[PDB]
Amino acid sequence: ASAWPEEKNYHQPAILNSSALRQIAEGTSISEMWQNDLQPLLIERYPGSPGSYAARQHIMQRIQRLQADWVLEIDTFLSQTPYGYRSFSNIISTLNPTAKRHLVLACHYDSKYFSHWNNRVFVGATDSAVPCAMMLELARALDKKLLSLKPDLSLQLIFFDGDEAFLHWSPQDSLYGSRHLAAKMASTPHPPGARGTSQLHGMDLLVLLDLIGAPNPTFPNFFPNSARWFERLQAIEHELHELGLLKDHSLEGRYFQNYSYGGVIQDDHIPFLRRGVPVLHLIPSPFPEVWHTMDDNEENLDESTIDNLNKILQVFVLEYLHL
Ligand SMILES: [Zn+2]
Repeated sequence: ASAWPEEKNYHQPAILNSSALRQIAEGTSISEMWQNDLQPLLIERYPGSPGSYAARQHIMQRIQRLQADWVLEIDTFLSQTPYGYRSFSNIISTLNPTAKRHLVLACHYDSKYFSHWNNRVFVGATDSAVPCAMMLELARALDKKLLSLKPDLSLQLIFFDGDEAFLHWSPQDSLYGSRHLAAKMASTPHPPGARGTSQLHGMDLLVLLDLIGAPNPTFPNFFPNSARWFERLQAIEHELHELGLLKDHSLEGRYFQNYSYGGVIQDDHIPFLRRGVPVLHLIPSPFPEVWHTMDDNEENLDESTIDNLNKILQVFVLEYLHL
């Protein structure tokens, strides 16, 4: 009986030196992400809407154009909702599908439903169009390094549909795509042919990005079983800062601070966390001031903060994958 699902407990990063850090800082482009990955998503995209379809095609197209060997799957299913039965479609993009272990980055691509109000439309810029765009920019910026994966460990991206409640949050009206996918992964043997291990056992760590893009975010260290990875984000932020590789950034105003949070924040990691998957929850506390208002738009995003977080996340991912 293999102990491979315990490998994630001892897994250590291969830390980048200064020269490599400067290279990663220079290899991501916030303006290219803005134009090519983010703006096409700043549209109404609640589940089942025309915008949902457009957002899903955009995400698939941007991944498909890359050199790395991404395998795209659309996980479509039905769920009861306050409005009756509806269909939802999660997007999963995976490098090395048969690799036993994957580091998983995720966010939700649906936007919360709101009837148009005084001609304004909710596009959920921080929630979570930016997180989607950060994942797409990370795939683009690290494409040459990721192509080399073509340590039985690789990378997977998940874009959840139906994170938002159709009304106000309730246990049955929220997290449609993640409750469905977590259950599906928990009941799918992995690697193919396995007798007793599932796709969830293969999830080394679920890094969930949510509500990112406002000024001065502070991310709490939520869980003890991922605290050492939260510490790595702190260290990466500190070193990128010291090397002069971040913009409009100070250590007093750092994003990863030393502080936990006792409470529970309901989000797409919950169905995974309750089935034993380690989670690194990159959601700020407090939430952006524009949360769930028509002001959660492009004008209120903080460009340099998103750029700095792209650098930090890309270094974290390369160090985890030893690339
Ligand atoms: Zn929301």
